[PDB]
Amino acid sequence: GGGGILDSMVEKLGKLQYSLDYDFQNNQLLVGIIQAAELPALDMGGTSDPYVKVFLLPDKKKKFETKVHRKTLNPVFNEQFTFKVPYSELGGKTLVMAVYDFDRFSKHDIIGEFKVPMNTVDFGHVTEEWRDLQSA
Repeated sequence: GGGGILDSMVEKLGKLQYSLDYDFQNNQLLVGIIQAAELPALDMGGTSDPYVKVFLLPDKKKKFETKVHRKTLNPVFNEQFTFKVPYSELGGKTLVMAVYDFDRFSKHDIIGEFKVPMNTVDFGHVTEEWRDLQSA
């Protein structure tokens, strides 16, 4: 501080709105990747090409991904994903949502991410919230 304290604050890397609900009838976790807001601008007044990867840890299965939305810092994804996992095995896992900037010719930069531990989720009601993207 003062600079040290400022440096510790959460950087403005945008926010993601998502929903989550466990379907006890079909025994699957339903995830809605709704929209992102205020993604950071690129240099020289440019915008990113955001998409979201959605997956469970420690599961090593291939991560799900939304479609890529071109040149926008405020994408509306409106996509749903399903994870076939019996409830009893869900409490030890962690749902990860990570927003990337698509590029055809170079490694895709990560914009930010956040994690939702299953043991923190309120099972029985649909979850819906905005989460600030965390650095790496």
